[PDB]
Amino acid sequence: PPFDLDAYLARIGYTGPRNASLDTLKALHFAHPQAIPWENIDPFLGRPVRLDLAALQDKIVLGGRGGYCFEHNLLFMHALKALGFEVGGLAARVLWGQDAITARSHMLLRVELDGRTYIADVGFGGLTLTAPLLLEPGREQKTPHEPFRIVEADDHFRLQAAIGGDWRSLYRFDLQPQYEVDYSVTNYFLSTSPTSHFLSSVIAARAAPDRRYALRGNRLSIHHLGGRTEQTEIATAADLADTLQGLLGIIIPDRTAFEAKVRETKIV
Ligand SMILES: CC(C)(COP(=O)(O)OP(=O)(O)OC[C@H]1O[C@@H](n2cnc3c(N)ncnc32)[C@H](O)[C@@H]1OP(=O)(O)O)[C@@H](O)C(=O)NCCC(=O)NCCS
Repeated sequence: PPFDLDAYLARIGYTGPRNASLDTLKALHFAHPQAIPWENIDPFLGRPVRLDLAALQDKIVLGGRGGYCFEHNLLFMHALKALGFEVGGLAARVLWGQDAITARSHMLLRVELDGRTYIADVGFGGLTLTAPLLLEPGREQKTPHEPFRIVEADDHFRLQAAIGGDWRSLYRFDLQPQYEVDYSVTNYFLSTSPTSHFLSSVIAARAAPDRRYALRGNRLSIHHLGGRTEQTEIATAADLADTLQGLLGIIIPDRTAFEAKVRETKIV
């Protein structure tokens, strides 16, 4: 069974030209993270996260749900390939909120356009990129949201975002290619290891034209573009599920089990 490009583009609301241009890459990179939320509902509920194409597009595209980094960026890669882009998988060690050396727990993409290398990443979370970036060290690059830059550190690169007047590192990466089987090993760990916090907390995000929504446990943050950050404490399991399903457009397959676990584990 092939990748259903029509259904994917309908899922993200893209009605533009279908080609392998930079303009198209920019339009898809803006739309995807607004249409499809970042979330860990399945890992939280102990449900398997499948990365194979058939399962991935059933869940996110037909089923209208979201996912976390591997789900987002594998999906995006499938779309970019179907549109004719030259795209490869990469991996990264997360620096945001992180001991000395962290695992390669994140996925991003490289896209080759007329001999130039871009990175793309629609799956990081709170600070998911809303434009592709030129792999050009040192340079501040504007996006439809925050400014980003890539800095060169020995062998590797760090992707940084400008937050509260500081350059903050999201993650570090090299150009080693990665394939689906590599991501499946890391995904198994993140989604099922008792140590992994993707299993024990509720975490979510979604981009919007003039803001980002981000949620960690019982704290909702609305980051207005070039503006204030509104923060809300969420008092109950019920209001947590309301916020996810209403405001963030996130699907909770079993709300009772969800609320039950939230109450059990003292998240609120
Ligand atoms: C879970 C997550 C979405 C929560 O984001 P959040 O709600 O903004 O909360 P965080 O605690 O992460 O943010 C840290 C601080 O930076 C600030 N911040 C985060 N995003 C911001 C933005 N877009 N603009 C301004 N400030 C921001 C927060 O307000 C917070 O401020 P504080 O220091 O006053 O508390 C985010 O931590 C995340 O995306 N984590 C990475 C997930 C990951 O590992 N992905 C790859 C593997 S799948």
